[PDB]
Amino acid sequence: KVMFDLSARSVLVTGGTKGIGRGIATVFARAGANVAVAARSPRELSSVTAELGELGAGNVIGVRLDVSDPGSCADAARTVVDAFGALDVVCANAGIFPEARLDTMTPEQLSEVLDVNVKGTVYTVQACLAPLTASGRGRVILTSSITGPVTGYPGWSHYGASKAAQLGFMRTAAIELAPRGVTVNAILPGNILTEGLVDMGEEYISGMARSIPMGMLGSPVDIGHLAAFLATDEAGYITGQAIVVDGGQVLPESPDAVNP
Amino acid sequence: KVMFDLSARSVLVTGGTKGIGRGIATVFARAGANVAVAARSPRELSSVTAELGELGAGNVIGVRLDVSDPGSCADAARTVVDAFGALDVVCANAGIFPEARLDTMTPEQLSEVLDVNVKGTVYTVQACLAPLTASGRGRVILTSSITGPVTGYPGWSHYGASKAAQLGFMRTAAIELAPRGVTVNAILPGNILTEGLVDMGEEYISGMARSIPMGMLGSPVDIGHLAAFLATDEAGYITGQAIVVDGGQVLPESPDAVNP
Amino acid sequence: VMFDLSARSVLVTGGTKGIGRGIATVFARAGANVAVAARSPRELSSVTAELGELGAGNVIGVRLDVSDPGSCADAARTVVDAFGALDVVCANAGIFPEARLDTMTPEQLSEVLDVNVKGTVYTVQACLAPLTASGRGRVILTSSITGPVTGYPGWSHYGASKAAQLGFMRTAAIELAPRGVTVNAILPGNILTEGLVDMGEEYISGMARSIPMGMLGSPVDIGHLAAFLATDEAGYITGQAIVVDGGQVLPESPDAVNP
Amino acid sequence: KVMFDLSARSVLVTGGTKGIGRGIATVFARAGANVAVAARSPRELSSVTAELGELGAGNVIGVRLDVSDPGSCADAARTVVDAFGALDVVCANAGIFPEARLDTMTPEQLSEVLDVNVKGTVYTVQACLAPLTASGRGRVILTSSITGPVTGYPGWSHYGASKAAQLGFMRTAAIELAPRGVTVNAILPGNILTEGLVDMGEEYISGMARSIPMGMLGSPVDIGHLAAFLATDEAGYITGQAIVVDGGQVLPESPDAVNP
Ligand SMILES: [K+]
Ligand SMILES: [K+]
Ligand SMILES: [K+]
Ligand SMILES: [K+]
Repeated sequence: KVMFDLSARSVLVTGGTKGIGRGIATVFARAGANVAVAARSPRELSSVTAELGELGAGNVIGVRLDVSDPGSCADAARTVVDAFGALDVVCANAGIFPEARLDTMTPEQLSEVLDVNVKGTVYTVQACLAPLTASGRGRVILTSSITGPVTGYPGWSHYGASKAAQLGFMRTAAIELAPRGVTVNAILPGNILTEGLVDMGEEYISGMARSIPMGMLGSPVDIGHLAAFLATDEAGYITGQAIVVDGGQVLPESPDAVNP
Repeated sequence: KVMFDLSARSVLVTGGTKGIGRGIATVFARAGANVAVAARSPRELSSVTAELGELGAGNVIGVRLDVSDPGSCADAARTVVDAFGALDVVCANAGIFPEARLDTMTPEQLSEVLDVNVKGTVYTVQACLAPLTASGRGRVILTSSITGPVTGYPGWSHYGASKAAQLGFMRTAAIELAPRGVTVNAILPGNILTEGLVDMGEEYISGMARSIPMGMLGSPVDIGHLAAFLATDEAGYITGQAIVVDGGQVLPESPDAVNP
Repeated sequence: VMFDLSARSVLVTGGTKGIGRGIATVFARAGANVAVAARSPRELSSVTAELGELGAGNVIGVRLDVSDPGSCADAARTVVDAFGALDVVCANAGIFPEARLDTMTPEQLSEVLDVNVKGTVYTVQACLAPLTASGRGRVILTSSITGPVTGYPGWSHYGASKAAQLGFMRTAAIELAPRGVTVNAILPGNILTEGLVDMGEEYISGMARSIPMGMLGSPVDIGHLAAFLATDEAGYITGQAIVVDGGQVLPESPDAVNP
Repeated sequence: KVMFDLSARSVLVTGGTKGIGRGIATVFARAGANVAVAARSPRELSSVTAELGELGAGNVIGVRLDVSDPGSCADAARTVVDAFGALDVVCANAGIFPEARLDTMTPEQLSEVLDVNVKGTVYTVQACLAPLTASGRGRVILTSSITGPVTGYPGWSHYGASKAAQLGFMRTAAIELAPRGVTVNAILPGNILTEGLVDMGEEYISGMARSIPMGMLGSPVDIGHLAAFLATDEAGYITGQAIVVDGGQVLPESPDAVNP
């Protein structure tokens, strides 16, 4: 066999046109998988989706999806199974991170973050239960964060709640889905260089990198490669994990402990 | 002079008329604190609140509160500060735990659990920010659970998400509130004997106890005594903790590891 | 009386200085009988006199080398002979010398494991009989954020030892539960000790700037949590690792420390 | 451009002749790496070399090694560098797990477990520092366990201490080694089907399997495939992780929570 073969997989990546989701979609496309790249409006980035279509032997398409809308989740799952004939890997990756301190955070700001990041995760997994189950080797991969499960950051207590909520959901979902052969795992990115963050300059970037033992920010494909590994047949006994990808950022006790 | 003195405290306990919340209110009442016992409908259990009033030197009262309603939270905090002249301890305890497997869980079932358990926790803390800050020794204590942060239980993936969400919220909120002198901590109860559980008979209770190294189910005052400790001046350096109270239930590797 | 400790008999290892002395002090104030253990007879008579007047319990000093199992047995016997009981043990003794991974000698690694890990195991083992006889026995381990939570270049052996204590706890809590003994751990962050005061206020303020609470902790912060865990009221709490750090381990980066 | 290419790696696997260590060595051999398998006894060394030499394009050697002995560790690293011209992956996998209840455990029983399981790990990594650093892409992978970091098991408090100690070591070692390009990670196997468990018979194995959501015990290659992933260039931003491979064993709250 080829080790870590993903060429027979059919993958859904929510929030797949940008940032971390795009890194995840890129890796699956290079591995030869069918990949559905979902977005609120896929046509805004259709050249990205077409480019992914050139990277491997699988079929790559865009799908429209509002993750917070349970009907939209159900339509997208249906579309993907009609498209590929299967859906055996789900990367529930979509999420938002607007800023609000506790003394000003409105009920609407709190609800928006919980609707997208928590309900959107639950609805995405629920919509895909039947094809995940039918596959015999189903894989659920959640994009969480260090913020919430591990760290705090003033202005992001709702974001942190939402990212920790994904893990609480996972610890039960993994049990519900295990007898059907489905694993359920989470990836917790640290500081990842995205398209947004690049247009801020080498002084702001390397400033952030100074707190990271590895000495640089991560990339979207760092997240993508772990997701790819988790989706393989070879990872079928790994479930309920929360794996941090952060260049060692959360380890140092204090600024003086960052560098030997 | 007196170690762990709480006789000068003014405490709000949400969901305080029943179960764990009643255990927390009871301990604070015995310790001589002012205690506001909050409930969806306090009059249903006014005899409980009256009895608490006899346990110590503090003023004990009922307060109506729908934690999922941000206006209700604001009204209750105003009522409590008017009543006591202060509000320096908040036990954000209210929570529900209806059952729903992932294959049947409706958007409405998911939303209700997140609204009460997560939003209710956030709104309660937010409503109390001004008096917590004014005290200089503010205390926030969250009632979470082992289910979600530690364990899973088929039928409670939404409950687990909500209980883990409380911790993600805490890890940022503790940072936001620390310079104002406020600590933010959580208690994670295991299997606690409440009224409901009592009715189900000694043989069903003894059956659950067999998985617990300590050999019995906990009581609501086990939770209350930890909350009381966390509220003391003596606990002013403890923040952001998630402390499990479970008689060692989460420790054994398997059934044969439960007893030596 | 809520949280009554006046009927307790407590052994505190490394009890004559810093965190250990903070633990001993709180138990003494609470009215418990307290035995402080150390290697130095001079530090013993001095701390014993200090603690002796704080409450209604008796205070003794005990010579102890925690890395020696025979010395541990002697200490438990000495404590039981003096108090008639031994129902709380604070396994607190530990060392923290620096050694980078590329220079760390077998002697440096072995010493840290012998004192911090083996010393913890031998202390608990020596106390098993009186802990069991009490019906309400309490074991409290002094661990650290370093190892279980954080890393710090120079302290990989120390971190290994502090994490080892928790691995030990998670099983010991189960073996001892049916005897009525709880087994818990406290993980101090940055606590103000004598060696830190000597660094001066600029150095201390610099450390405090990474801590949300805005200051370093106190030995009695550890003492008060140990006292709570020893009460009858904490009888359903076992196998916990509780961090006491003013939120130091929470911020994501320097910019996240202050709102 | 092969994703997850390991064909240029030179790998030392301590305790590599049996059980989990052999599963690790086998996966790396299949992926085309040079593999040195180490054991305390010289007995199995020639045979494992002929057997694994067959599996891929790399070379396989057997190394006699007492991990508790610093000089033996230094000799092993030298042997590997002489044979392969490099040493860029070390799997510090050797460990022992004899039983000893707290009330009978001798100084000798405690010391032996700490010497092999903890000191053996430190000395292995230390002996490999120079070639790990020279490679530019060094990888350290520790075999820990759920027992210690997560669970308790009467009779294994020394074992659990040793397995947790590896992780305390890791959280600092990962910081010290990061600027040299070396990642340091740990795998925590749950219940893996080994020879000894097979010899107990199917009823015993089935009994164990009923506590596992996945419905079966794992295999040594489950550990080996994760080790292989961690060793890739693609996992270069992952450090300080403790990843559990257990089929969901540590998730259920109680026996009734294992199956939905
Ligand atoms: K293609
Ligand atoms: K009263
Ligand atoms: K006295
Ligand atoms: K070969």
